[PDB]
Amino acid sequence: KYEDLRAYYTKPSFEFEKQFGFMLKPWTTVRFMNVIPNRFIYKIALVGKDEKKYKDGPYDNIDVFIVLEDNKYQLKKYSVGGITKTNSKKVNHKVELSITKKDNQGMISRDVSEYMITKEEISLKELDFKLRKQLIEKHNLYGNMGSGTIVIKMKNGGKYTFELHKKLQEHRMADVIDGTNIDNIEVNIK
Ligand SMILES: [Cl-]
Ligand SMILES: [Cl-]
Ligand SMILES: [Cl-]
Repeated sequence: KYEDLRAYYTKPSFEFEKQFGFMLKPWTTVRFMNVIPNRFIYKIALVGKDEKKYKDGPYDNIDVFIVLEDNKYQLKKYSVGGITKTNSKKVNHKVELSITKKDNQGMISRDVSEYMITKEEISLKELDFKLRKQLIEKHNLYGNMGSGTIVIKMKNGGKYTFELHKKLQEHRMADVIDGTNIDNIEVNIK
């Protein structure tokens, strides 16, 4: 049942900082930012709030969190969202990650760890992806259980919720938040 999710959220990810973003002739109706950290051009789709945010550029000093999408019908490999402004100063903002899990036998277990935030501005894409990957690896998410929530709890009381039974909505992969205003992170698997 959860094979597609497990496959997607165990893909490798790539992260680069202080990149030079540029725009080319568009090759679809969605616009893209391009970065070349090494010799491979990463193409990043501009969705959600990013469509308004970036016009022709170029855009220096951006960080990117990249996951290459499966699209059988596009030869170009691309990622979606995950663009942020690079740090102005170094950040080490340690937050509590609590994990409550009710397994297929209804047994409730509770665990805790700490999650190091290193970015002033961080995409929901990166938090969603890295957290689900950690959950798959350490708590067998998408093994027997594949529903519930990840909740990023902010210092003003606000919440960003990722529902585990489906992929993060595409537009939300462009949403960015203040990494240092993250109060804690709560996972509830069922
Ligand atoms: Cl975890
Ligand atoms: Cl806040
Ligand atoms: Cl937002």
